[PDB]
This record gives sequence, structure tokens and C-alpha cells, in this order.
Amino acid sequence: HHHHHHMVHITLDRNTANSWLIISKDRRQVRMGDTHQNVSDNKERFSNYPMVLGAQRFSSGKMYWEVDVTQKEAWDLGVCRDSVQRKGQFSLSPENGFWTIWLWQDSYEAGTSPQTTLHIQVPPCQIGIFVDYEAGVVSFYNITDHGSLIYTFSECVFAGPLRPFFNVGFNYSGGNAAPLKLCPL
Ligand SMILES: C[C@]1(O)C[C@@H](Nc2ncccc2F)C1
Repeated sequence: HHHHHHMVHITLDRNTANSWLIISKDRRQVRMGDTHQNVSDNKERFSNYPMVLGAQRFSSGKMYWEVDVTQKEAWDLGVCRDSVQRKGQFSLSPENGFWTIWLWQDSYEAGTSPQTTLHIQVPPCQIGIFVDYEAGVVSFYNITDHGSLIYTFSECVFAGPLRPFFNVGFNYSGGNAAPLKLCPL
């Protein structure tokens, strides 16, 4: 790719975080805590899963950011509608307003309905996410493998403003405590 020159400074929105997440002072890192984090509930918070949104809202243009997934067993990354469901159980699909990929149990998959198998030669330590609002495109790039394409959603029905989306995953195993980190441009 050559998408680095549409780079945007993403920060995490504390108010949308699941109440077990810990967001760094600079709002660039998030991890799963071992307990509920002494914050009030609100209607924005994701209740069932360890999810958080970016503070930035996008309704036009080309946006690019990179996330460090080093030493994680499980995560979800991408973008979602500002209007996505926050409470109870839901699937990650374009029908529900999510354009995402994930790692789960040693397999990488795109959040289609049903999910699509990804083919990645070099397990990524850093992921690039590119959104072209006008084109209706969300693409994922493997920064560890010279920016090689992972997956492209096209003809996307954004149907409103978009927010960066993150899931740090559960830590039942004790092997998934590592943070998601937004990487410097
Ligand atoms: C228990 C902790 O607070 C330390 C750990 N941090 C990291 N672990 C793995 C890769 C990168 C990290 F920054 C989460």
C-alpha cells in the first residue's frame, strides 16, 4: 500500500469503554484489568465484551491508523457505526454496523456473516486500518510483512459517522493480558 500519508491521530474514548478496561493517560493504550475499574455505568459503555471506541468521528475522507497486537491471543480491530448497539449480545457483522477482523484460537478471520477465513503467511505484530468513506472501503494491512493486504470490505454501507473500534479480548487463559497500542505516525 501507500496509505501512510492519510495518517490520523486516534485516541480512545474512556466513556465508551467496558468498565473492566484500563486506558493509558495518553489515551493511546488499552488493556483488560483483573477487575471492574471503579467507574460509573453509562449508556455508551459496551456491557458484554472488552470493547472501546476511538474518540474521532469520520463521515468523509481517507483515514489510516496502526495498532500493535504484540503477544495477544485474541482481539478484534476495525471501524463501526457511531450508532452500534452497546448493551447485550451481538455479532460483529456489516449488517450490525461493524467492519472488523480478529484473531481467535490461532485463526485470523474477517467479521462477515458468516465469518471469512484469512490467509496470513506472517502473523502480524502491527495492523494498519485504512478507511475510504466516499469509496465505501475498509482495508487491513500487515505492517510486520511490508504492508501486505490482509482483507478489503467494499461497497460498505457506513450509513452514518464511523468510529475506530477495538476489542482487547478476554483473559481467561492468563495469556492475553497485553494491551492494544495505537502506534506513532
Ligand atoms: C501485565 C501488563 O500490564 C504488562 C503487559 N504489557 C505488554 N505485554 C506484552 C506485550 C506488550 C506489552 F506492553 C500488560
